[PDB]
Amino acid sequence: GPSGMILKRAYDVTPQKISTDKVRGVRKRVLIGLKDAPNFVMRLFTVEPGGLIDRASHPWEQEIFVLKGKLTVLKEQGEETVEEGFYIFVEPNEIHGFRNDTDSEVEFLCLIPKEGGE
Amino acid sequence: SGMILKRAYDVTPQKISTDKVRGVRKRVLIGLKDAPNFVMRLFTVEPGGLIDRASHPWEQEIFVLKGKLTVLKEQGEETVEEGFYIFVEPNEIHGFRNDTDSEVEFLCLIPKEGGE
Ligand SMILES: [Cu+2]
Ligand SMILES: [Cu+2]
Ligand SMILES: [Cu+2]
Repeated sequence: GPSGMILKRAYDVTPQKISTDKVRGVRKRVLIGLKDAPNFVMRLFTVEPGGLIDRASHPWEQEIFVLKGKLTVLKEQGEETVEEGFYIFVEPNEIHGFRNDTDSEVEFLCLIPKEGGE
Repeated sequence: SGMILKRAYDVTPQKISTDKVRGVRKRVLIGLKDAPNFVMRLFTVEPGGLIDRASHPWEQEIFVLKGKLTVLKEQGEETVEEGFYIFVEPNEIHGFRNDTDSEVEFLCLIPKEGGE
């Protein structure tokens, strides 16, 4: 495929609202999406105060790096909070979700294999 | 287990010193033990550190976490800062340098064929 290198400020991508049965109070920037990625995509999620990505599972893994704020991670059993500078690996089919219990925005990078979309 | 949650700083960095890389530390956050498709590394470039120009058959996806990163391109260079992402196409010549007086950090992900 194509050659070259893209270098871009992530906030130059406008954050679009995500609203589904299980997600509320969340916006997403697609940084490296399906139109360019050979194997895996890179997104930057913003969780507004009180926002929720409720427990779910899916047949692909997820790799996360927390960029800003204190993120509550929902597990099959219970929950745990992480903050900026933590990573998360979610195996395929593992139950997971996320909540922002703070009064300021939380931001994290989220990468999945491109078979799971962008 | 099915979910790993960890502070990246606590992962032991590995010093890299070769003919092409000097003044660099690498943390393997999500490695080949765990990754079905792609791995997550965190690089720290010391002041004056260098990852010299190279290419490889796989792409790279980067997010700059701290500092001002100088990106070497096939010709010339471009400096970027915290908050930038970089997508390096397969086979594209690239490298990195830190011309500043403090450490630069970036997240780097590659498909598992590239190793960790
Ligand atoms: Cu998920
Ligand atoms: Cu499990
Ligand atoms: Cu490379």
